[PDB]
Amino acid sequence: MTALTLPEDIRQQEPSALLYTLVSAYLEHTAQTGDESLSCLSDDQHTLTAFCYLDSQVEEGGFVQLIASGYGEYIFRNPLADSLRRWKIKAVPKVLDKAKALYEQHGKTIETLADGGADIPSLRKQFPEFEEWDGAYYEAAEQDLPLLAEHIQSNWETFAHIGQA
Amino acid sequence: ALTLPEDIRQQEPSALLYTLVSAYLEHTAQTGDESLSCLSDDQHTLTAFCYLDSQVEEGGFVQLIASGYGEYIFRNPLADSLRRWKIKAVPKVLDKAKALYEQHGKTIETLADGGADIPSLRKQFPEFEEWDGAYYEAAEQDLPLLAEHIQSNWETFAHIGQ
Repeated sequence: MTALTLPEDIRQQEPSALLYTLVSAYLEHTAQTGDESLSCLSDDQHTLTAFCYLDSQVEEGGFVQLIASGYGEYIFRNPLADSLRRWKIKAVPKVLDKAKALYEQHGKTIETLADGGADIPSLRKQFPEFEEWDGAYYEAAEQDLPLLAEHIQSNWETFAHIGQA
Repeated sequence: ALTLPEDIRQQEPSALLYTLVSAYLEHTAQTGDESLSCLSDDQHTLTAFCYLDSQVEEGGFVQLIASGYGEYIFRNPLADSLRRWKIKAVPKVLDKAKALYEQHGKTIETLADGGADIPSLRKQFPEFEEWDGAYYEAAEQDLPLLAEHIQSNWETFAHIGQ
């Protein structure tokens, strides 16, 4: 009956779990409806979704995985960093601007090599310039995921439903 | 893993593709598998073709680009995988559209980021109109070819891990 399938105890979850549970419920819903464009999500829900993809990819395999897998023109766009800054979340945006610059220099090569069968862990050693930024991301993330959680808890109706804000 | 209608294999070619990919995505949403690690290369080919088709049908190549799909769709694995399956018309459109993305994509994306609406951008970049129309013609033939390949290999496509 609701669009979103959320556990009873969702509001008690820690910041990373809360983000992933919400984004996962958004994506479950959009898969079920065929809404590939994510048209049912608000701008704020798109900010969460993008931050979650950022997080998952960098934690799994660095900015190099993010790039090689094809996320670069989704993540390295102003709406994500501008929306986080509006919520007074600044550290991850700073890291994104730094990483974007490296993406402009090396992204085409990373992607080309990936297309030809270079494995991502190997590419992460070939492009060690991103390591600094991977690490900066991990540092900025514990703080900024808690800020994000505070923002979500302050605006619960916006985030925990479709079509209410 | 996958929730499919009982009569899935009686669907017409676009509905089949969309229903399969939706089931993949429902599964991965439920498990948190955002990297789509559970999908085979062949299921990744279906998923990418689906996203190509949805974005182009909704709003042209310009929408595909504006929304951020360019480094997912304009990559060799999609086109190469299709050509292994003897599906050639969509790959040819992809390669032509990729060259236009390399020319115009940065501008389309920047303008979108600044608030330009996607229908307006599609008028601002009419270079893509030829290729939107070439994709609609290529996909009419190639989505049937894809459906015949999926029906020839059903268990590959209708399950995880097989």
